[PDB]
Amino acid sequence: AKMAFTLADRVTEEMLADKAALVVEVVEENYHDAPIVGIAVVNEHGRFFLRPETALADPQFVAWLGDETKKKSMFDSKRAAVALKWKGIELCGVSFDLLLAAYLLDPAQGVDDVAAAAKMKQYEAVRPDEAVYGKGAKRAVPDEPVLAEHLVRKAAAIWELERPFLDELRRNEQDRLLVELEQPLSSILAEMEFAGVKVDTKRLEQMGKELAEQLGTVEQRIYELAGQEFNINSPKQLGVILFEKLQLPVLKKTKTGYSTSADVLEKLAPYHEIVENILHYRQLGKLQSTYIEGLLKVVRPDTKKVHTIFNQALTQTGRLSSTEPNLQNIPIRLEEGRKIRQAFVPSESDWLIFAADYSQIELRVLAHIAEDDNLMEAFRRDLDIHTKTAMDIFQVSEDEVTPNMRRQAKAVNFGIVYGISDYGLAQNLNISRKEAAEFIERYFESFPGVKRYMENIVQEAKQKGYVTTLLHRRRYLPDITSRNFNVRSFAERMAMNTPIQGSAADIIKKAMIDLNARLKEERLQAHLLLQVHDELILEAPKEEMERLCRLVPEVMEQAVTLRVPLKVDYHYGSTWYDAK
DNA sequence: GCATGATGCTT
DNA sequence: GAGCATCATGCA
Ligand SMILES: OC[C@H]1O[C@@](CO)(O[C@H]2O[C@H](CO)[C@@H](O)[C@H](O)[C@H]2O)[C@@H](O)[C@@H]1O
Ligand SMILES: OC[C@H]1O[C@@](CO)(O[C@H]2O[C@H](CO)[C@@H](O)[C@H](O)[C@H]2O)[C@@H](O)[C@@H]1O
Ligand SMILES: OC[C@H]1O[C@@](CO)(O[C@H]2O[C@H](CO)[C@@H](O)[C@H](O)[C@H]2O)[C@@H](O)[C@@H]1O
Ligand SMILES: [Mg+2]
Repeated sequence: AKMAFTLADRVTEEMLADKAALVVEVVEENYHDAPIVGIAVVNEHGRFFLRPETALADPQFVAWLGDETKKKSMFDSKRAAVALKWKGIELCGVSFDLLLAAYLLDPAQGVDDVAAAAKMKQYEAVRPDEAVYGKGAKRAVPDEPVLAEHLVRKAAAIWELERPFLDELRRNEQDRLLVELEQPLSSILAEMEFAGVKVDTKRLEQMGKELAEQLGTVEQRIYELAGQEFNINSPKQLGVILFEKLQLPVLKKTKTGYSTSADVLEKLAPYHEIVENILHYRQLGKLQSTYIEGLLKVVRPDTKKVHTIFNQALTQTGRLSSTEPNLQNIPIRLEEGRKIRQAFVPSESDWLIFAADYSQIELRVLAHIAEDDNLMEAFRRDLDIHTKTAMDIFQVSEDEVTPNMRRQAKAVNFGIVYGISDYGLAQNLNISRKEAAEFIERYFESFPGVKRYMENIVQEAKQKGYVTTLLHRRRYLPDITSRNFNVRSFAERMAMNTPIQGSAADIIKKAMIDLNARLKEERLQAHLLLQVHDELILEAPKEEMERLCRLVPEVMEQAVTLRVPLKVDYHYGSTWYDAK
């Protein structure tokens, strides 16, 4: 039942047709400077397997890869593009990416290989990658015969599935979303990842040493106050010290045992001096283990750069994620952790970091979609939205809004931006679910348009089976009809929140595409380095800062036209820390 | 070795 | 709330 193909010893003309399904296999999860283990090509002339050493050395094949007029259909083209970039080879003409197509059709399926995408259309003549390569320590590239058949079968699947996937995308009015947004963005992400971000390793190592000293000191104080040594990082061992030896009250429990989360510890601080030290230990340990040690582990020793990998096909909101290292959660709230950003520097001499972020894009999107008169007017006046929200829900003038009032209004807005439940709000504000509900009710009284939107979108999700974003991204919500309160409730919150978060995701993605086109037209050397949800980070010659101050915000603010203005703040400096 | 729980960082 | 990590702990 095997599939016929040619195990080529050399590249031939028929292998270079103007349309083909192409597989450039990179098995390592992190594809940066990784091996390409095999190549498969499927076109009108047949199916072929090529050894990388020969194909990638062949002038004709390389030229074919870089020829934009020679169209290729692939799965996870970014992976191939980046691996090739590390080899000095350009990949152009990718007209269809099955990974992104499957992702847009249904992001909940978690499609991570050709077999999974193929199963969506009842095509199963291809094996899952895990079945071929294995997992974990058992992972390995199989003998050529097995490897070759697998790559050819993946190419064959891509060749066959392009049409049915494009047809459904078209039916969903998502064809442009794929071809004009996600695929072009994939190439931009490839460039960003390959460029990488330069790291001041000496700085990190310095901080690391200072942290180690501070950790040792606090660690000893903890054992001193506890009257014995124990594993502080062990909730079980810590729980015994706090709730048994010291008799602190148990305010919250977890499946396993006593909760020792920061939230719980804060409340116990008044009872014993050991508590504040545990909190301080947790903070220092977080910075040391996750950030300092974590970053140093993935920095390339030769260039001192980190090359993250953006997962463009994971979230059901349409936002991008980042891994190895995750550069979307570097500390900023507290000054101590914020200092870590001083370690991210420009990659060239006399260059600077330029960062631009949307100001409240989620709430502005909500104002637009819900057509709430009060919210739209607030943004048209460029009001401090948290202060404004406080004025309305607490019924007071601007000068009557106290700091605590603004903080709680901000939390209410935070809940709307991330679609948290009333229990979530209650927990965040440390108040009763009942009081949190009253805040929500007060908010809806002040923003009736938002209330109407929330009611209507849940109804629409139920009727159609999914909700959509500004650029037609879709999220199916089968749990919307569940008779299990918690399950149904979460689905309703996602129905309300996905159009907001998802539309904001669509906007910044388009902004990235528009920005790169503008940078090219303007002949600027400036280039994108990172995307952190509502923020874009670039680096460029110091001589280009003034031009970027006008160009970047303009492009970002004009990415789309909403019923309210889009506002972008920006700053630049010698390090990411200073770009604020 | 590897799965899962508790924890905490960002937006 | 999600996605990404950590370390500890159990088992396997
Ligand atoms: O290449 C990224 C792309 O690959 C998938 C699998 O198809 O994820 C793999 O690579 C990621 C980055 O190294 C890992 O986080 C993930 O664990 C691994 O399976 C897609 O999800 C992703 O879009
Ligand atoms: O020195 C390591 C040894 O100490 C214990 C406590 O007896 O844990 C300490 O060190 C760990 C690694 O530095 C921390 O994770 C932990 O929080 C700290 O108390 C033992 O578990 C370990 O064998
Ligand atoms: O009381 C109506 C109000 O309830 C919500 C949940 O807060 O939805 C419930 O009632 C709907 C009937 O109109 C059902 O479709 C839905 O499944 C049920 O949870 C709100 O959406 C609605 O405004
Ligand atoms: Mg912002």
